[PDB]
Amino acid sequence: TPSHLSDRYELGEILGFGGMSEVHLARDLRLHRDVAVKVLRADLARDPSFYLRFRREAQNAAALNHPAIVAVYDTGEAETPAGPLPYIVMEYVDGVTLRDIVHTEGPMTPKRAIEVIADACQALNFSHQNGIIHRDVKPANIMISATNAVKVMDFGIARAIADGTAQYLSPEQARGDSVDARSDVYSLGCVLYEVLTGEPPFTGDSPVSVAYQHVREDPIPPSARHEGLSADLDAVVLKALAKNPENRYQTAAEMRADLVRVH
Ligand SMILES: O=C1c2c(O)ccc(O)c2C(=O)c2c(NCCNCCO)ccc(NCCNCCO)c21
Repeated sequence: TPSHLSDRYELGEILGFGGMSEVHLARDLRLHRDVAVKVLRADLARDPSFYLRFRREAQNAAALNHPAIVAVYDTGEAETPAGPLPYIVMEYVDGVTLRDIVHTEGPMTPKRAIEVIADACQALNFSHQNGIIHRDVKPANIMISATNAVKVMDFGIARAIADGTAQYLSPEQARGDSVDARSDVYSLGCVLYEVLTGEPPFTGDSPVSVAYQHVREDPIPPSARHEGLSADLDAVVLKALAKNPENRYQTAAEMRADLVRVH
């Protein structure tokens, strides 16, 4: 890919990938600031379905603004020698992902863990509040800023009400049905489990055996996986992870409430 988009954004190294598109650290030359930028593969960008999805991503993202959700500052399409390339300019987050943090620290203190998710809930509730389901909650999509903020990201597959991996899927995603706020709650639960125990709820030889685990197995109570985890907190995690949406928290707000009640 080229080094300068539109004359304005000078792409640097690769921060991560949001499904098949590269996310870059770049510098906005008009505003003297570091910003992160997502660039549709290029091949990808000739397919409508993706062009659309991608345009829609930006608009979905941009159309919500909250300090615990990454901001969008801009989208365009650069006309390069390698053709047209739509992109999205987003608030940069100098930090690490929950993934990374769990992988290097091990689990985090319960105290820490509670607030961190607590925050995630507001973010996600705000999104729901605004008619956006994220559909893709997992450690690799939540960040801790250098200033210790929480930033939820990758509205890559988030759906308005306009109308890969294994272990952070909701059962209804698994069976392949309509998903909603609850599905996000569940995904979030998984993430909570992950952070508290150093371990995800379920693991397998491939996506499919984990998918079944989501649908079939009870989760090991966290306390069992790792001492110094409160009985009160156990039942919290496990509610988010209720197999039936009905038995889950009905919104992020409800979940958060309970979390704040145990911290
Ligand atoms: O920093 C971002 C980032 C950003 O600052 C602004 C917008 C973004 O979309 C990202 C970003 O996506 C990102 C990373 N990608 C996560 C890909 N999702 C996991 C697959 O579903 C993965 C990592 C990542 N930054 C942390 C890099 N530190 C770890 C070693 O470099 C970011």
